[PDB]
Amino acid sequence: GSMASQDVIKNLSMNFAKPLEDCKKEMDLPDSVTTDFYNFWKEGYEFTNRQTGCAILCLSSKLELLDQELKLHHGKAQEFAKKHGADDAMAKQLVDLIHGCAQSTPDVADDPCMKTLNVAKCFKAKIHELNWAPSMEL
Ligand SMILES: CCCCCC/C=C\CCCCCCCC=O
Repeated sequence: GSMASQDVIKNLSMNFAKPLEDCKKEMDLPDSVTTDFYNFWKEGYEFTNRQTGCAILCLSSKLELLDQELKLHHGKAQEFAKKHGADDAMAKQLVDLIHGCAQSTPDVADDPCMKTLNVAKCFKAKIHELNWAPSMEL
């Protein structure tokens, strides 16, 4: 049921967010990214700025979910999801949701941080629509 699917997202999210303090230190990210992560799954919450996108790219990179062009590694993102409780079907759906979101998000400004932040917003909305958003912070 919806709560068990939210717990997979919850598990994925906490694991994804673990090295955030290291990404903050390494890239001199501002304290607002920690707030944005705390509120990541809050309905209606609007992200501060592109630095939250920089934080998402760093976390992805640390989990080696990015390829050389700072784009999602589909196979590695799938396996990440499965190691944190997703079945093959759910893992594939999540990768499809991110990919769709990347495709419907043009990077006109050559700004991966902004683009990643817009991909994240698109992804968060899709998860909310599936009622797969947990009520717990990162
Ligand atoms: C559970 C926490 C998930 C937070 C949102 C992560 C979304 C995208 C990661 C960034 C990768 C896609 C952005 C680059 C476009 C190409 O692929």
